[PDB]
Amino acid sequence: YNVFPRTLKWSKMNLTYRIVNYTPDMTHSEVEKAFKKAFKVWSDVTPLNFTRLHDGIADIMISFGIKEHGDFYPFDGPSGLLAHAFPPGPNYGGDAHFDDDETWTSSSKGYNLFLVAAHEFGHSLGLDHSKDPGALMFPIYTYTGKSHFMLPDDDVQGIQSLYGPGD
Amino acid sequence: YNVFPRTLKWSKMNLTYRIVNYTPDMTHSEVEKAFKKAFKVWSDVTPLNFTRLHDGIADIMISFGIKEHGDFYPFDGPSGLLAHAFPPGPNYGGDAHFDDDETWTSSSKGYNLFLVAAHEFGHSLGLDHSKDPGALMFPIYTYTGFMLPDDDVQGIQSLYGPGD
Amino acid sequence: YNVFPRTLKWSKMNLTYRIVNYTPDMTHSEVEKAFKKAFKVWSDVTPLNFTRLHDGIADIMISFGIKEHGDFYPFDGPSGLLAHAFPPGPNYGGDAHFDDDETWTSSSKGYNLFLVAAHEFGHSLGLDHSKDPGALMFPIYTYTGKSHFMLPDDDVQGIQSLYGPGD
Amino acid sequence: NVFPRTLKWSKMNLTYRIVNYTPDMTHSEVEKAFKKAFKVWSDVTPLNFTRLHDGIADIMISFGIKEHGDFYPFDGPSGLLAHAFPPGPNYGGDAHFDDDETWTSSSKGYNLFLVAAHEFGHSLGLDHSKDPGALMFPIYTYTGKSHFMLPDDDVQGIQSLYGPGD
Amino acid sequence: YNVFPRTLKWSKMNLTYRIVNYTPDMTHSEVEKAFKKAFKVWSDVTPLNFTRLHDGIADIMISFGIKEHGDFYPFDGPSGLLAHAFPPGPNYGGDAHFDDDETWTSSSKGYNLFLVAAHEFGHSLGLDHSKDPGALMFPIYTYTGKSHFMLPDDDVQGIQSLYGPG
Amino acid sequence: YNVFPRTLKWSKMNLTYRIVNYTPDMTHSEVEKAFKKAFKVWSDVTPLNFTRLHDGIADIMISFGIKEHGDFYPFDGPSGLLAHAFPPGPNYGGDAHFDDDETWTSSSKGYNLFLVAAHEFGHSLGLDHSKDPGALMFPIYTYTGFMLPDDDVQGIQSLYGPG
Amino acid sequence: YNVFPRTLKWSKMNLTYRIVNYTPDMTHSEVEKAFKKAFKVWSDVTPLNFTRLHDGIADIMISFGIKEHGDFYPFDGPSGLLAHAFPPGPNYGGDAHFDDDETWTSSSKGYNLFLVAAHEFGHSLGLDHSKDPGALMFPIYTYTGKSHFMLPDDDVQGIQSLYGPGD
Amino acid sequence: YNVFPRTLKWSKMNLTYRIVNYTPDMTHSEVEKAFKKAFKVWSDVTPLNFTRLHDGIADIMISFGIKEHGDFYPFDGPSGLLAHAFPPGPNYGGDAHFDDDETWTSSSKGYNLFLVAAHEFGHSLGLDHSKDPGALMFPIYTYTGKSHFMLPDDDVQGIQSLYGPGD
Ligand SMILES: Cn1c(=O)n(Cc2ccc(C(=O)O)cc2)c(=O)c2cc(C#CCc3ccccc3)ccc21
Ligand SMILES: Cn1c(=O)n(Cc2ccc(C(=O)O)cc2)c(=O)c2cc(C#CCc3ccccc3)ccc21
Ligand SMILES: Cn1c(=O)n(Cc2ccc(C(=O)O)cc2)c(=O)c2cc(C#CCc3ccccc3)ccc21
Ligand SMILES: Cn1c(=O)n(Cc2ccc(C(=O)O)cc2)c(=O)c2cc(C#CCc3ccccc3)ccc21
Ligand SMILES: Cn1c(=O)n(Cc2ccc(C(=O)O)cc2)c(=O)c2cc(C#CCc3ccccc3)ccc21
Ligand SMILES: Cn1c(=O)n(Cc2ccc(C(=O)O)cc2)c(=O)c2cc(C#CCc3ccccc3)ccc21
Ligand SMILES: Cn1c(=O)n(Cc2ccc(C(=O)O)cc2)c(=O)c2cc(C#CCc3ccccc3)ccc21
Ligand SMILES: Cn1c(=O)n(Cc2ccc(C(=O)O)cc2)c(=O)c2cc(C#CCc3ccccc3)ccc21
Ligand SMILES: [Ca+2]
Ligand SMILES: [Ca+2]
Ligand SMILES: [Ca+2]
Ligand SMILES: [Ca+2]
Ligand SMILES: [Ca+2]
Ligand SMILES: [Ca+2]
Ligand SMILES: [Ca+2]
Ligand SMILES: [Ca+2]
Ligand SMILES: [Ca+2]
Ligand SMILES: [Ca+2]
Ligand SMILES: [Ca+2]
Ligand SMILES: [Ca+2]
Ligand SMILES: [Ca+2]
Ligand SMILES: [Ca+2]
Ligand SMILES: [Ca+2]
Ligand SMILES: [Ca+2]
Ligand SMILES: [Ca+2]
Ligand SMILES: [Ca+2]
Ligand SMILES: [Ca+2]
Ligand SMILES: [Ca+2]
Ligand SMILES: [Ca+2]
Ligand SMILES: [Ca+2]
Ligand SMILES: [Ca+2]
Ligand SMILES: [Ca+2]
Ligand SMILES: [Zn+2]
Ligand SMILES: [Zn+2]
Ligand SMILES: [Zn+2]
Ligand SMILES: [Zn+2]
Ligand SMILES: [Zn+2]
Ligand SMILES: [Zn+2]
Ligand SMILES: [Zn+2]
Ligand SMILES: [Zn+2]
Ligand SMILES: [Zn+2]
Ligand SMILES: [Zn+2]
Ligand SMILES: [Zn+2]
Ligand SMILES: [Zn+2]
Ligand SMILES: [Zn+2]
Ligand SMILES: [Zn+2]
Ligand SMILES: [Zn+2]
Ligand SMILES: [Zn+2]
Repeated sequence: YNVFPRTLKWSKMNLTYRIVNYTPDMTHSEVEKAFKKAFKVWSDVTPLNFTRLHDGIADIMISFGIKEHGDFYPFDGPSGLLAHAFPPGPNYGGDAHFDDDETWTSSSKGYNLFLVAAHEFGHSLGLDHSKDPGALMFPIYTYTGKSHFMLPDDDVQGIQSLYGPGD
Repeated sequence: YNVFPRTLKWSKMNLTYRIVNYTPDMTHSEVEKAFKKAFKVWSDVTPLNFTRLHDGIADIMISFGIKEHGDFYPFDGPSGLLAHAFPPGPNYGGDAHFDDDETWTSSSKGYNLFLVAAHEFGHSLGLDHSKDPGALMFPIYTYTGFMLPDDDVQGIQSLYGPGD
Repeated sequence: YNVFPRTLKWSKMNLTYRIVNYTPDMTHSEVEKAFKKAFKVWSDVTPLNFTRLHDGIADIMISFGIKEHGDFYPFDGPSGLLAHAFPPGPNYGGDAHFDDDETWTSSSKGYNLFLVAAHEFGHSLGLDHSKDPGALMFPIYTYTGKSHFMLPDDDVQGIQSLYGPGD
Repeated sequence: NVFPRTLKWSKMNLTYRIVNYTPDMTHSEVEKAFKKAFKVWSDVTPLNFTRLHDGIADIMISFGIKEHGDFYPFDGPSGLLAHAFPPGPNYGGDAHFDDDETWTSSSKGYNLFLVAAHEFGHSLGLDHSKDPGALMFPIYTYTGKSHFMLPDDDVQGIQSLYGPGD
Repeated sequence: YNVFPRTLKWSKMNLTYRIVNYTPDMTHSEVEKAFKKAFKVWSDVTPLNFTRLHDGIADIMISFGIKEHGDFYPFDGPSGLLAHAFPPGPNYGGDAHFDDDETWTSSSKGYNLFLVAAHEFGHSLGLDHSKDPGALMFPIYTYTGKSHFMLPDDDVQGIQSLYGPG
Repeated sequence: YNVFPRTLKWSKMNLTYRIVNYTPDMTHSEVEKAFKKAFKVWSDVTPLNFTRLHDGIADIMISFGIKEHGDFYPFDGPSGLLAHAFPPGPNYGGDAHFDDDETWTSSSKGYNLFLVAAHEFGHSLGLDHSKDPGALMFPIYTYTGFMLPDDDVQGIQSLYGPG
Repeated sequence: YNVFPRTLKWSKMNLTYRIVNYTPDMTHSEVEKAFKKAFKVWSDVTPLNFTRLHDGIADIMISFGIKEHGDFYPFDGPSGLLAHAFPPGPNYGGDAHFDDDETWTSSSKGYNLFLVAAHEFGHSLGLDHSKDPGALMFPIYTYTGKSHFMLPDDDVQGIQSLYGPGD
Repeated sequence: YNVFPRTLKWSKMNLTYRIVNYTPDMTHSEVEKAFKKAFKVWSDVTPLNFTRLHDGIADIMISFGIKEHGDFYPFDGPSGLLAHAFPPGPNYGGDAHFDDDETWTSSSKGYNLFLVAAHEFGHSLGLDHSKDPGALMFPIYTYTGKSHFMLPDDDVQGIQSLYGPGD
């Protein structure tokens, strides 16, 4: 027998991801680097392992799009909704979608891709929004100035309550 | 921080269902008898109860569709995915959809609607797949030569209790 | 790491079979009778039970075909290979295929369908060949001799090891 | 006399045959790649691999694109790179490589030696590993050559089946 | 004259419980599930019902501890005493303590927490030890079986002789 | 006065067993198969039923040891004493120990594991040695090139019935 | 021969600790992280080395309890007495008990476990209460906003007066 | 004439071992490999020489056992005591016993057999516990990530102070 899992989490540590397409706003390299760092934010404090896929179906499918892009959450043009991700689960579960009507950056201009990605992947991995205004999983985008990124305590605690700490 | 809390069991015991539409492959009466028996399997071995609504919103919405049918988990034509249901909860929770690109029957021909329904309803109530090859809740369809397998009676008595 | 775990035993006792199509050389009735007896031989010494389905998928799917007939284990025309069956488990598991470039009979002519099916069905259940020249499971086809079929002791003990004895 | 309990070879002496060759490498590069990939497994087991030039070998190696004679057609550049069948008769043990890939002796495209050593793990009865550092992990990763030492998880796996070498 | 009253059986069918602290051996949810299940064993066959408090004094206070842990009934390290519970009644009465020098599990390893907790709650509810070797209330821990816990007949009868049937 | 309790039979027909450790002489699979076979011998002619536990205390704990190995019934090195088991009952009751100074095999060589474990499990279930030279429960090991002899079928059915 | 040491202090630098049980109020990881940090405070300014045991008897046995928990210092329900620890020595010496009628947190709410454990581990190591209101060893709890934690000078001086500086 | 030696040490460089029995937890090969590696740790820095016996009485008799297993040191189920070894001498001297209520592994899961074995064979050769927390002979198990095994200097000195350096 088997009752459904008790919280939306991944029942495995090895996850894969795939950059289906790219934004016109940043170089391919910049985008790969942002996504890589965004995943490292979570793998650094957990036993989670992220392997990149070039083709095929990955657990976490990453795509850029505008307006209607193949689900019940169409984007809205510049500003407003920036991106979204589905919680752990089959098919669409874990997938992260980015509104390519935003201006995506590696800087303080427009919206920082690394930042929104890191936040969205919190969702992909089982985290909902935080009520702590300093948390990465706080609902509203904040850029606090480019520095060494250290995952806030609240987010470390949240992801650790699901997957444990890293070795 | 917050997680997503989960519904793993219907918080209540007077569950409702609605057959939204019907397959070409069987009469209305044949389909209704199949769904009724699929619910009887589970409600015999639990305190759960199932009431059918003809109109309106019910806990368990049953429907027949092909391909993309409004949930972004599309079906795939004949063979392959046979059906799917959603775990317990609000809205889409509990709903069961059958691929109407299969031939549904009351026998060994095509796929047996009672059998697949009985299985999908397992999901609707809190159950996931079983590792035991003889379980109704096994991932793979097999029509054997109906008493609910002991593995499934465990599965479901472990969420709702024996009843009575 | 992982291997492939195997099934060398139908985990259940109420097995189904289906005769998908028929040979030109015998009547439907003679064919069904040949298959019945081939199953009776195994189910007389074990707790195994066999049920015939007329449509749908059965554990043991029985079919007649020639040359490349849909598995990539093609047949070879008259003589040589006579039939084949797959070991227990899923899908193609348990299925038995007979070369219809053979002449199937219920006598000593051509190849006796009961005999070859009986031998094939051992595979479907969990037996490989023996080196006992008298056994039913023995690579080469020989038509004896005896004119009432009694299952040879090798095969009797062979299958009783996997499934247990009659009653 | 029941069926074996794992898909494994019931004999240590195995033969293989390179049926055809890729355009991307010289015959010698390919021979050396396959030779090395077998040597990965024979160095830690009592298994012995003997090349056949023609005829039927236990492990039949071929390059193809799209439909090539089984139920697993290749898909063009990228995606599926190759596959092998577990031990057994006929197609059992056979390894197929998608020649819509760019096969290399290097870090460019896909390394033939590396993919082959992975597929030959399957030909010998190993399924996928869940250790990200193992040869049998499902996803291709080239880590920079370097002397190849078979990761501990793949050593354990293959020896669980065939025992250690002399 | 006067005796000590009671009747070490609850005079009230509605009981509360509190998990005071947690063992290192299992996750919070596993512990909560194991105790939930152990209560349900008893509340399925009686008019008893159990409600969980997160704070305060409850009827059945549940804790893990080792050695001297506050009742002058010290635990003894690995093996031996696994846990104890006090007969029904105020204060220490009805409380269940679990020896955290045992390994607690939701399987056959160490000691199954649910299984011991079910036995212990039997004491909490008024049952002493049974001479029926097959009963939950038999003094000696034995892990069958037998998957899918159906309360043995002796314990069904035993508890119902105090509280009656459901 | 009081005596002690009866070591007659497992008051429950459903029993558990654990293979605590393994002999060098055979593989894990070969050993599991031998014990599975040895339990099947008895469970086919009774309503007894056997479940394998991979951890914890099981009714029948099975181990390989040599010389003195924790019960004060030490083994003797090669040959002679081959193994022993304890009459039904709690703790050590039902347990079977095998002398790992013997060579264990799935053949005529050394000592056939299945055959010795079938005999020992007969003790785990309440049978003593038989005076019937052809029985499994005869004291003296003999490998005769498997249907459970009549004397042992009667023996175990006179405790647990035919099932 | 030997005299009893002049201060209740450990005669070795390698000390072990065991977390006997856990609070309901925080995840296992949060509790481990808090004790580990609390010990790090003292090990960072001394040659003290703290080793975690999972079972058996450690020098510093840590448990959560309520009211009577097996010594002459029963707790008192919520608030009031939060925790206590024994000075160095055999048996109960070095042990730290925490009152589980408190609400233990990894934040500014309730009582911060790391903060209280660090103070109590000071007692475990031979420090008594300080008269310096800015000292961790000041008797009265005070939380001063999640910063990088720097052990105050008084506490540094107190523990060094016993064990000296490390490396 | 002769006096008993001044430490528990082997008065010969040729030592034999026998693996009496095996854990369910690992393959026969994984266990033999783990004990071989364990002995190499010590032979690599000494003149000591290790020969495996398959049958008979060896100097170092190795077994897996649970609870009472034939000496005055019964094991205690999962965790706690992992294994013990006797110091050099006749009979039980040098023998290593492993608690088979542990989960023995060839990785970082449960307890690593090679690691516990190497520690325990230190005892078998005449080392007691170190006070160095980074030493193999430190009393408490610690797995420091999988890397090439290089015996700490404290242990090299201990074993060399008994047997000298390998020539
Ligand atoms: C720790 N931390 C930082 O160091 N920095 C600076 C920073 C460092 C490095 C880079 C870079 O490598 O490009 C960029 C920015 C943040 O900006 C920040 C931001 C949030 C948030 C939120 C809320 C939210 C974000 C996104 C979407 C929705 C909500 C949480 C923590 C931090
Ligand atoms: C106990 N049992 C049976 O008696 N029969 C025969 C049977 C009896 C009565 C009717 C009828 O009233 O029309 C039909 C068929 C099954 O076929 C069967 C099948 C499975 C399964 C599974 C796995 C799975 C099923 C469906 C979907 C996915 C997976 C479990 C138990 C049984
Ligand atoms: C016991 N037995 C017989 O009594 N007879 C006579 C016989 C009796 C009854 C009928 C009938 O009812 O139609 C036919 C033939 C055999 O011929 C025979 C033959 C083999 C074989 C083999 C080897 C092999 C290899 C490959 C395929 C099939 C068989 C094994 C046993 C026996
Ligand atoms: C030990 N090891 C290495 O040293 N190197 C470097 C390396 C050495 C020598 C050559 C050469 O002679 O040409 C090339 C590369 C690897 O790249 C590697 C890679 C994997 C894998 C996997 C997973 C997977 C591979 C292929 C297909 C699918 C999955 C496991 C172990 C190692
Ligand atoms: C009916 N029953 C079982 O099905 N099983 C198996 C079992 C099923 C399900 C779970 C689970 O879901 O976690 C666990 C175990 C028992 O083990 C058992 C055990 C005792 C006893 C006693 C004596 C004693 C003494 C002291 C403490 C505990 C028990 C009575 C009845 C049963
Ligand atoms: C019926 N039976 C046999 O068929 N065979 C042959 C045999 C068949 C199959 C296998 C196998 O599957 O590996 C092995 C051996 C015996 O050897 C035998 C032996 C005893 C005895 C005793 C006395 C004693 C044995 C052990 C320990 C103490 C005393 C009783 C009955 C039988
Ligand atoms: C240096 N220091 C701080 O930086 N902070 C802030 C702080 C930093 C990090 C965390 C954290 O990681 O969660 C929390 C709080 C303190 O609050 C503090 C508090 C006391 C005290 C006392 C007195 C007493 C405490 C406890 C019990 C009894 C008495 C001494 C020093 C400090
Ligand atoms: C040098 N060294 C390491 O490199 N590694 C890593 C390591 C390398 C290779 C393998 C492997 O092949 O499986 C495993 C682990 C250790 O873990 C370690 C551990 C201790 C200790 C202690 C204390 C104690 C151990 C065992 C029992 C009791 C006490 C001392 C030194 C080292
Ligand atoms: Ca996905
Ligand atoms: Ca937008
Ligand atoms: Ca854009
Ligand atoms: Ca619904
Ligand atoms: Ca379909
Ligand atoms: Ca249809
Ligand atoms: Ca089939
Ligand atoms: Ca032919
Ligand atoms: Ca024909
Ligand atoms: Ca082949
Ligand atoms: Ca491809
Ligand atoms: Ca190519
Ligand atoms: Ca109470
Ligand atoms: Ca105890
Ligand atoms: Ca514990
Ligand atoms: Ca026992
Ligand atoms: Ca002997
Ligand atoms: Ca032996
Ligand atoms: Ca208090
Ligand atoms: Ca202490
Ligand atoms: Ca608390
Ligand atoms: Ca232990
Ligand atoms: Ca010795
Ligand atoms: Ca073990
Ligand atoms: Zn979207
Ligand atoms: Zn968000
Ligand atoms: Zn649908
Ligand atoms: Zn399903
Ligand atoms: Zn075929
Ligand atoms: Zn055949
Ligand atoms: Zn192919
Ligand atoms: Zn692969
Ligand atoms: Zn107590
Ligand atoms: Zn009790
Ligand atoms: Zn013994
Ligand atoms: Zn005997
Ligand atoms: Zn205290
Ligand atoms: Zn204080
Ligand atoms: Zn010992
Ligand atoms: Zn030690």
